[PDB]
Amino acid sequence: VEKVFFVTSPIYYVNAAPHIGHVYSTLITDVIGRYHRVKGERVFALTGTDEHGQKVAEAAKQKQVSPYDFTTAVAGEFKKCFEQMDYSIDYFIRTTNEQHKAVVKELWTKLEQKGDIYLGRYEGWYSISDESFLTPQNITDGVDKDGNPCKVSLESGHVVTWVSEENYMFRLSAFRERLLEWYHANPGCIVPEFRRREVIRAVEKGLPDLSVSRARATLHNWAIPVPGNPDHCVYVWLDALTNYLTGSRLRVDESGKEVSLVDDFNELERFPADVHVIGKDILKFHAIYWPAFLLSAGLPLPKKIVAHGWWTGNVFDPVEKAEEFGYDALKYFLLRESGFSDDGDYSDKNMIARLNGELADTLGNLVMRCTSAKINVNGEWPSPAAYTEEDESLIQLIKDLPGTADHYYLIPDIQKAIIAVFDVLRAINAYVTDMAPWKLVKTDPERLRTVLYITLEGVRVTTLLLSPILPRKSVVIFDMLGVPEVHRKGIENFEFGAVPPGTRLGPAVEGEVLFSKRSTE
Ligand code: MET
Repeated sequence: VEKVFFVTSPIYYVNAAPHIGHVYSTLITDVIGRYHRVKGERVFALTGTDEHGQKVAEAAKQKQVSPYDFTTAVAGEFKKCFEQMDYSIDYFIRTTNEQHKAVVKELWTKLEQKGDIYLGRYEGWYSISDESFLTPQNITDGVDKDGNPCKVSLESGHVVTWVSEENYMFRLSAFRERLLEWYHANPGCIVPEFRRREVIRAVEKGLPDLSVSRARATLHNWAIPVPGNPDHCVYVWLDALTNYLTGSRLRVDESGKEVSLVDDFNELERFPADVHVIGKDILKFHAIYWPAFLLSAGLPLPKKIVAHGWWTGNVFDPVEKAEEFGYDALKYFLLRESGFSDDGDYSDKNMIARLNGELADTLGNLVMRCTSAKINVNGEWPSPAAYTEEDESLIQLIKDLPGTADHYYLIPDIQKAIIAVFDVLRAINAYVTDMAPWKLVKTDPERLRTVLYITLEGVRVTTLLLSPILPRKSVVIFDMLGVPEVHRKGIENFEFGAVPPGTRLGPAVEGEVLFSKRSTE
């Protein structure tokens, strides 16, 4: 079925400034969105901030300022940071938005009408910092900031406290079998596979019911009132998850401002999300709670949840590192170095090794070679002569690359897509070295035509596929290659030979380098 490809990041708590973790999750969301745009699809990419709850309200109290002002100031910080990181996100959502609250109330009301909400009690541990309910098995002994003995979450290491409250309870226990059916019937719905196995293990053990409201005093009245009961507030996480449904129902003007909430999500053709990007820290909320809420309400479920390895004396500032090494380079590094296990070396030394090694030497040198006046004497795509077997071995690698990369982008596993494209770039370099086109200018012009054509076309296709990762630099490369705009996107242009011979290269500049090398100081 044809619809808008809907890709989301988590909405981030605004208790503190944005940092690398927030940027990384939103980068992944951005890359996925961008790849689907390049394929010619309609996309709606969504990020935002999670502004209610006890965590945020008590952070605003520490700063001695009103939650309203505090949340707006920090959300400002997020917005500015994401603008400066040069994403292409379609909307930024805030849970303090009035339309969002309307949607939270309608959803809540559906759960109640369905019979899946009753008045009960929660008596147990709670992590305010994770806004998470924990069983006694998930807490251990530790210290607080006053050095006194306390209890801490096994999940996150954060301080836990005992909560004994009359709360509205959601009948999560009744969604065990349907969730198990869903995981089993859609074995790609949670990525990577080992996190899918975790979720199934947990749900197999049994599910308790879930507190979805809290007494208003505990939350400092900084939350959404429960419809029909002003003494209770809606659980920050039920509120937070609904943002995906709210975003799917907002009409957004050119300015990026919400101008309307539609009654029915089908009108905008976004819901349910094709991909929810998250950190491992918030797996349970997205793979257990959220689909249970959707199942109760009669709403379609998401298609994929991808959980990366990060957690949503030493600092690594995203913008500070981008000014020094480059936005596109920094974004490449983050996506190249980081798998799903997240055992990443994020040092300056490794960043410089990849910039010099892969971007400068593998990609950059290749672009300069096939565009330089010394090799491409006529500043144009030449017409190839007959191909040798060695020529065709390379052409086949280039031909197969789009189908392979496409699969990786769709898992989604951006690291694997990047490695595959550089696998092909490495081969093109090896081919170029093998053919020494610098010599051929004299020896054999006809042969030089063939080699050059295959190289340009290899650089174009690899670059098209790397354009979601390197949005600005891909444009520079296409400019240099003289690739018309029509050919810079669309699945028609993954095909080998889409740019006809005779196409003229873009103009040159004296100092032009794509990625300049940096010393190993
Ligand atoms: C519905 S996503 C909510 C995520 C939460 N605000 C966090 O920062 O982990």
